[PDB]
Amino acid sequence: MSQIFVVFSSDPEILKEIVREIKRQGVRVVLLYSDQDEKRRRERLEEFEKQGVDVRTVEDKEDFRENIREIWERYPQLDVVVIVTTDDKEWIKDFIEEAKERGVEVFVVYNNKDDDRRKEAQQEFRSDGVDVRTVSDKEELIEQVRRFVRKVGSLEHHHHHH
Repeated sequence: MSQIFVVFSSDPEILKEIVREIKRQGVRVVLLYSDQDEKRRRERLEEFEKQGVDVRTVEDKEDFRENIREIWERYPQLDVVVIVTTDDKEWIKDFIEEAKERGVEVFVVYNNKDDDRRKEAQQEFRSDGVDVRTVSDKEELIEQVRRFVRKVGSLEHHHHHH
């Protein structure tokens, strides 16, 4: 029943397009922003703050998983789309672990062109309630996000993955 949507992307220009769509659908967006400089980090995510976005800053893998606990403690409604600035399998992992401990279903959508290693990643992470979606484009990812709002905005409607 309870599903949460999460996106992993290395491209900030793709990330921004995902965020605006989420806002178009009248949905909340939890951006977990990771950058190599503190000053840069703020100047980057501030563009989202001023656009009405829920941005948390992350530096490490362990710092990532704790900001996820923020979400579980903030929004039981789960009408939130979480976005993380990376394509690392570690960061994909921690989100799944924390989620399983709360007994929630997670639909993961991440962008990375080499789908070959995505095949093993799917077999590795795809759990009972945790779904794995792989795309090599911006709009291919946008579709999954839009379809999310359309599935949760009425029922559970998990079955649609394609």
